[PDB]
Amino acid sequence: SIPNSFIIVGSGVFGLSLAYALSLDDRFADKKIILVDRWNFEPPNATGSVHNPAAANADTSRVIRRDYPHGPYASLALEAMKHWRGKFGENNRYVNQRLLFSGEGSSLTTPPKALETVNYIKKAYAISCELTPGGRDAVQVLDSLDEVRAFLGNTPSHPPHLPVNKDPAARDLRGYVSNDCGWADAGASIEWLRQEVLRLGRVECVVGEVESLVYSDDQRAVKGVKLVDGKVLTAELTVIAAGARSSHILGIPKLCDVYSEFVAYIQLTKEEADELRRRQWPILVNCHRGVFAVGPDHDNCLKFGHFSYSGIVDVLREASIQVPTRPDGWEAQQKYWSDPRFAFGGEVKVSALGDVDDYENPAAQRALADYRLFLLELLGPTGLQGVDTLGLDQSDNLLNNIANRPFTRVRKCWYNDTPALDFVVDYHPSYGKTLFVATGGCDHAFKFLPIIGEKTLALILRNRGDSAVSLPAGVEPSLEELSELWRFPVELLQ
Amino acid sequence: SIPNSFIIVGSGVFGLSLAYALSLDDRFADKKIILVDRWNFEPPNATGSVHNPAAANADTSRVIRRDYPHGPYASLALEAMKHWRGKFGENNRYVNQRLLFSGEGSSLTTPPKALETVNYIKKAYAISCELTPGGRDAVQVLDSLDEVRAFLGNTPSHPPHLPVNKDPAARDLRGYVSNDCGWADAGASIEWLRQEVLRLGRVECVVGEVESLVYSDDQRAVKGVKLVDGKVLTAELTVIAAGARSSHILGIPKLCDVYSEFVAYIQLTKEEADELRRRQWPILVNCHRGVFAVGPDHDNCLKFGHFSYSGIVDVLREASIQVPTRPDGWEAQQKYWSDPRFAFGGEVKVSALGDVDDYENPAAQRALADYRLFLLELLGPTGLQGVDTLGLDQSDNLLNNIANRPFTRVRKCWYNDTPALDFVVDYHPSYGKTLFVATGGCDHAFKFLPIIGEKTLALILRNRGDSAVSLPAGVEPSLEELSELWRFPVELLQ
Ligand SMILES: Cc1cc2nc3c(=O)[nH]c(=O)nc-3n(C[C@H](O)[C@H](O)[C@H](O)COP(=O)(O)OP(=O)(O)OC[C@H]3O[C@@H](n4cnc5c(N)ncnc54)[C@H](O)[C@@H]3O)c2cc1C
Ligand SMILES: Cc1cc2nc3c(=O)[nH]c(=O)nc-3n(C[C@H](O)[C@H](O)[C@H](O)COP(=O)(O)OP(=O)(O)OC[C@H]3O[C@@H](n4cnc5c(N)ncnc54)[C@H](O)[C@@H]3O)c2cc1C
Repeated sequence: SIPNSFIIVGSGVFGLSLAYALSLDDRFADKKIILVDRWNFEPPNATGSVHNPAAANADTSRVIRRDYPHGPYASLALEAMKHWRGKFGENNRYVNQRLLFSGEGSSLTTPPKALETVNYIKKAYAISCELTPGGRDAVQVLDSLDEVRAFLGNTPSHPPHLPVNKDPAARDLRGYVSNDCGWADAGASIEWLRQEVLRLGRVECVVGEVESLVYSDDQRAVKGVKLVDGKVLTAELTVIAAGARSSHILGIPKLCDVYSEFVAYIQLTKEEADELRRRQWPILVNCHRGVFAVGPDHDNCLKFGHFSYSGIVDVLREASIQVPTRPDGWEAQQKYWSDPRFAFGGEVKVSALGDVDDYENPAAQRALADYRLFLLELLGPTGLQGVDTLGLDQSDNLLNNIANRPFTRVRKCWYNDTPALDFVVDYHPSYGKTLFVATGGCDHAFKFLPIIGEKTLALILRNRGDSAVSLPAGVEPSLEELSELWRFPVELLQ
Repeated sequence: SIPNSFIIVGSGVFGLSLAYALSLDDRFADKKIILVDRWNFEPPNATGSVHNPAAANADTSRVIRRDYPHGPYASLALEAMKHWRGKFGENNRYVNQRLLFSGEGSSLTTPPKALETVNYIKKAYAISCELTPGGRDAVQVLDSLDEVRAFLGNTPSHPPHLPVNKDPAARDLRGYVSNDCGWADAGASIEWLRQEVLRLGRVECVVGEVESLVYSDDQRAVKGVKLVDGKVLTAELTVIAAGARSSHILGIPKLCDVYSEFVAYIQLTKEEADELRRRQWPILVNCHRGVFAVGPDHDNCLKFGHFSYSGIVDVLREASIQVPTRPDGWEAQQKYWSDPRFAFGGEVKVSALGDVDDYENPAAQRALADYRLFLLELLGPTGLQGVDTLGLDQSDNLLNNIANRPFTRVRKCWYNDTPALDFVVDYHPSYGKTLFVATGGCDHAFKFLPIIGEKTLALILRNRGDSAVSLPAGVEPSLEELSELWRFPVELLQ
């Protein structure tokens, strides 16, 4: 029943993980598998593989955490964590790092009240106590901004003359610590996984850019793909895993909401990065500002990322705040498809005066402002306070210099959001079982790199009519559960 | 009775203004006057004069405002304003610019309540209504941060779901506008005044650094000054007007509190500076953050200065907040005198990563943080608010880019504070009437450049025993009043 030939479009998280899974399944050793990508991962006179700097996985760090709410994504990334702690994370591809999870509102133990961004943490805190051995007694909690600042070796921001508010219903930064978190060098991870796939020798890799799907004369099936250079590749099954370009290739402007975000890096000195690492510097997440910081990484940099648009929706929802649908979203992406710069990420130009020099400069201004406020509130000498906060006797000058340091580099990365934030790993219903879609990674798919190819492979086999494939032993989510969660959205077809 | 020979040490605000006054008084055309300064204002193959980049007057802008509280400094700078609007401000040396005066607390018309930094404004607002024609009806008032932001062509920072607080006793940024304010190009001003003094031909100018005073064998009088190069200059009267170095030259570690401050400049494009000027961009003073902004200036830059240490004392006092005496202040300056970098200002080095590279790097961190917070609160897309402030449909992208732009240059400037913030323009009582001190400019002396030399000259003549000198007509402050206000502090002598 299984397919006899494959074309995988996209050597990213979904596609390259699929190629790897099929390379381990001996039932396909004789079958022809083609993995085509725009980017040449093995250019001439290069040692090993180089990752695609325009892909959404191109980053020296990606955050892997798994205290997400109970569900299928709950059990999926703890399974992935076993690989990040094993062979996938060897040679420093994975790093462990405590994570400080924070927001603004009333005390963390106090029940959720409306209109407080802490409610996103209170949900993550209540669940963290359930999974972590020891329960709520083994989970450290910081219940004020000045506790978070002290936690990093900084001074209090609160003015001296004003008295500390004992009321636990007043507004302040609230936060908890989780130790079973870390980050992976996403680039080096892809490069290693790529070298692995090449060694197993079961997969043919092709440099080329897919321009159209190809159908038969009846248009009841997909034969393969047509490249921009003329070549036409044919196989029994064609898998679209092109990241942010998938809606374009598939011709479905509503399948994903595609939009870019800017990411900032501050370079540290060897001495500074050592100082923070000795302080056990954590990954810092502040959902009230929409900013998180990771590092110091393998380049001795602190990376500052932003909550995506869909991500801020969830935070504000948990606080009983509706936000409108994203401007210029969903089908509006189609007028951009002709631009080769759309869905194309990587380094961003900087002007003489230090501005972002990019055709999407205005989109960058909000992220950069949030990053600087996040920095000053935590690492600056007075938090966000004015002159009534005295104490110029009291400061950590190393943290202050970081908080005033201009961003050293800026990069651009593209999201690929779905309505329910669920992946789409299913068959296009119009063409029987000849065209498979594996995309919609939103803003959280990289962590599942080691296991997503396997789950994707079982979905390819099951929904062909064969129910023999069931997933091993008692691993949850179930294969039947996953086929539901990543069903092809048919609303768009009719 | 008048002196027969002069030595003026310091071609700055006090000294150069004195030389100019004596150059207009015909009673001294035959008398020998010497103005010695470390810096050569007329170097070879240079056209005209160049200002001393290490002096405390070396800046492309200095703020001239005169709605200071009622008193002698009240009537003194309105007199000076007539010259800034006349010959002293010709050839663009003076610029007019509205001024937005602001702080944090309850509504501006509401009476002062304790612990609110607005109280400094409420005093300045209540007095502004007294001098300005029309009274309180002719004075524009902005009573919320979102009114100040709207006043500059920016969006509201307040979140949409939260409702506007109608209570006028809640905390917010409050501010008023004064139109009779501006700024002078301090450097070009000194250079012109210098060329004026040279043309009148009555004053001899000497390049050299004073190392010690010289006394007679009885030490009941001062003969002159000894230079580092050996030269000894003699005159009947020696005038110490060496700015921040005066305590050193005089050997009185307690006479002034000497400390540096860092100043920041963001460069604008021609189009941006034009846009703000078309918007009637004001000088912005926020005493809650201790920051003010001036420009765009003649280089198309925005300059960000900080309230001095003594200046923040006054703001917090008006709010019923005592602050301790400055660390490392007053007599502690003496261990620095041997360093040629002490009391020496000008451009500051920037590291590879963009840090301030200066032996006083830690002192800079507070000012730079305050500057960025001031910028973001007023010009950033969300003020200081987080993600609950939506409205990414709504932004002024030009203001946002400025608020994210790294500081282009940083300079250092030294203050020269007194206990009561009053100048010291009097005779050293120990040496009869042979040694005169004209220093202690604190942080507000530059504006008085056109008239301070005249007032200084009358004080030189009066306190010699001759009461004939009285100051013309009915100009206040009185000469007797000024001799009191700038009396030599004898507490230090006994
Ligand atoms: C700033 C940012 C931060 C993120 N943070 C996190 C995080 O902390 N943790 C986390 O787990 N995830 C995170 N994500 C999400 C994660 O990086 C993505 O979900 C993941 O990269 C999805 O990969 P993909 O396979 O869908 O596409 P990608 O990884 O982008 O790869 C797609 C590949 O398909 C190729 N392709 C595209 N079009 C064509 C064509 N026409 N022909 C041939 N080839 C083509 C591309 O060249 C590319 O190589 C983040 C994403 C961004 C942008
Ligand atoms: C950052 C900053 C912002 C300010 N803001 C304002 C403002 O907005 N408005 C305002 O009105 N004022 C302001 N002030 C204050 C004003 O600039 C000063 O009060 C003014 O410069 C005082 O001048 P002075 O004559 O005392 O000394 P200076 O103007 O510094 O000149 C002193 C001169 O004496 C010379 N000298 C020193 N030692 C010796 C020696 N041993 N031998 C020979 N010569 C010597 C120096 O070389 C120098 O040329 C500010 C000051 C600073 C630093």
